[PDB]
Amino acid sequence: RPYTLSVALPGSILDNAQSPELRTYLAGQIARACAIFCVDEIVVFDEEGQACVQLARILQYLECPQYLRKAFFPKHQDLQFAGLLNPLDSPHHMRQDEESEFREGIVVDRPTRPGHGSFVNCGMKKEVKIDKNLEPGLRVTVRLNQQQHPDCKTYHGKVVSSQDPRTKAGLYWGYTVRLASCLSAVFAEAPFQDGYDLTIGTSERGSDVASAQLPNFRHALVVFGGLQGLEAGADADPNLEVAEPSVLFDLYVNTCPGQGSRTIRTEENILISLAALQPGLIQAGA
Amino acid sequence: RPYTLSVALPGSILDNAQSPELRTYLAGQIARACAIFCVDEIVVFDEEGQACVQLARILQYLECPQYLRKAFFPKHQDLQFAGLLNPLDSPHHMRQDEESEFREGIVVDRPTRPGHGSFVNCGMKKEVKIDKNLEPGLRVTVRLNQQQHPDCKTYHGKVVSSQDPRTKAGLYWGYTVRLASCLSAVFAEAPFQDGYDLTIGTSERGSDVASAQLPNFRHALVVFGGLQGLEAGADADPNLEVAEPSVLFDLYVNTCPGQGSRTIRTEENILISLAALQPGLIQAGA
Repeated sequence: RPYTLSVALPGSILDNAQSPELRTYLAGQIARACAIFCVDEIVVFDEEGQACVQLARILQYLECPQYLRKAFFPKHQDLQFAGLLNPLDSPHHMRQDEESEFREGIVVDRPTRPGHGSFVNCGMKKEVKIDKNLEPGLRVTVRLNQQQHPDCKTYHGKVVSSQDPRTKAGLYWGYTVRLASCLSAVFAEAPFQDGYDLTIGTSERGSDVASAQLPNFRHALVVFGGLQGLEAGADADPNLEVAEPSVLFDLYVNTCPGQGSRTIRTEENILISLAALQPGLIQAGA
Repeated sequence: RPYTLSVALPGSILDNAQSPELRTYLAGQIARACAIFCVDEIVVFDEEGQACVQLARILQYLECPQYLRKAFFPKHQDLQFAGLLNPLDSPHHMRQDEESEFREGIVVDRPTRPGHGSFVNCGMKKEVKIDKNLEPGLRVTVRLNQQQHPDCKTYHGKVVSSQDPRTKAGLYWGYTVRLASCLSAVFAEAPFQDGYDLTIGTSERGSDVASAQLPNFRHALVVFGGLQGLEAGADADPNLEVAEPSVLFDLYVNTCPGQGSRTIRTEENILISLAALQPGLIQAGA
């Protein structure tokens, strides 16, 4: 299985926006930054919190394919500016008329005939029929059979792991989103039994990324502070009694030497930092 | 003299914004990207055009220190959303109460006494008096004398090259902005007699930036295409009869291998590309 990369950042960044419209745009900028770099997981953490819930909600809306949005998100006041947004244009976001090996779907909520598998809509012209009888409203990944009876009232396909499009066909297939009550929860509530075997924090107080060597790894995590830096969710977390955030991570880096602004915003810092790291990440995640 | 770096991009990117507010924010994102990376020059070029004039205007507003904005920009409808913007927080943007070796100023438009030098305001509590009698309304760079008669009705300082804060004290001191009628004007209308001795264009069609070696250089230029790529201002320019933009530049790079979005927006692409290049630029510009 290929390496994973997870990004963590505070919900509080949305409090800095200057209008609701831009509050939405900024959440959009995060999603795009993470998608461009093929991030597997985004962790929004409370820097000790509706900022966190809103940010996560937006992130999930944008990851979810369009044909599934009506079904998966009731109208909210967090998605009222959904429109003013940039698409991720990720490999799993396709038109109805686009031929593809795999497609996300939702299982229709119907009885079905006794032996028979579920009905799933993958935004194709016809529902897709499958192998198994699964609990409805649930989101799945379907691999469409290559032979498609030209007359059939449905298409046919098989449900598969959601890792398969990455691992089997090299395709980025979106991120997941995880809420964490604090900075220590970002590490502790990690989705891999494993642990995150490589953690990297960013700071203008850190060491030149040029002079950093990454250890071999399976699950990388990169953590961004707010406007107030990683110090704020570190002081404020009671499980962390430290005089500086350096020690929390395997590496602590400044990813933009000799910046010409006093401050880098975190939607800025995600692009710069992931760029500066991408080679590094690529050669160590072997 | 240290190396220079110039960024070029099309005005037409503003046509893609979805609201005037965001049209302004996006121009803001450009300025910030260029400031973070200490860019010396931004060239906005017409991809054969009010988009270009608006973008340039915004860029110049944001570079100009705040105490000089009233003086240098009449109220326009291009700066009506000036407010909804992010400051560059660049080394030449200081409070009135911030002690600094150098400060930008404007020469007051007054006669003065026959021998005597000009009056300049550098947003200090008192006007600054200088060495020379200069033509008024003109923008200058002032180095304040170290000894400051504590009673004097004015401070005293000397006008200096605007390169001095970079070259002498390592300080980023802003960019200039240049309009170009077409893609060939970006190269031809260059501000260095010299030429730009290193040109780099960006494309997902280009070669991995990992595998690129930069030649020694003095004046680098990096060029971004629109939504439609560099092809559009290349076909449309009549001085350029080529089947592909590769050949226009010394290097043609893809700066984000295996992206998980079909498209990178150019305010995105500036951050990623300059990051991916920064080391490279640093070691060749010796």
